[PDB]
Amino acid sequence: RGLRKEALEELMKLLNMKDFPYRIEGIDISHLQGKYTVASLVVFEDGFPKKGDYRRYKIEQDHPDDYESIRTVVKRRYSKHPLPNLLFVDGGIGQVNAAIEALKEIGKDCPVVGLAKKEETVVFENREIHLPHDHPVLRLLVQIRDETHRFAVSYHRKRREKESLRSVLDNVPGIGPIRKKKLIEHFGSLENIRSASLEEIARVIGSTEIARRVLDIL
Repeated sequence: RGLRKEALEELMKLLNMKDFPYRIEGIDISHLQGKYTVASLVVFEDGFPKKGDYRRYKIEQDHPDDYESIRTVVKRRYSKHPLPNLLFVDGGIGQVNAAIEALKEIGKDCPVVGLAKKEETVVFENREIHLPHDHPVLRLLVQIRDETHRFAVSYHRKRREKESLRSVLDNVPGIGPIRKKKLIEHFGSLENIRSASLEEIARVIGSTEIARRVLDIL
């Protein structure tokens, strides 16, 4: 799954970009209360994710300040890395403008586009553009947003997956803490254990009888 060349052309036209959006970078801002904001940065090159170029930025602050976080991210990254042809920010006029002013703060300029927080409305050049549902440019920006979100959500993936696995295993009668922990450490996630054979599960815990119950509950 990538961004269709024809939709990229349509985006180009909408934003009056003179340059084809060959590199698009997108930012999610997600705050961990009392700790730091994690900014997650994705990269599309020629419409496809370039996963090796993905990065995060951490902005230490007890309370959220998404405008400062975007500013900080833009300044940190683009003082070191080349600008993309287009920057996407997951949020509305304020977040887009925060990025633009940060770029100005370091002498830089590139087009910045947003989608207003979950309200599929395009944000560009201090304006909202309200497109019909299913407009191709809307669909394309949502795909970029979905990828920024997917990358953001993956920050806590290993811990979350173990917790979700543990929650299911808590419902297997007779399992016990030691064998529950063995399964969690061995498998890591529900997706992985759901692909295992009875025999693998039985080997991990030393009981085929309990392994059958784990299969029943899965």
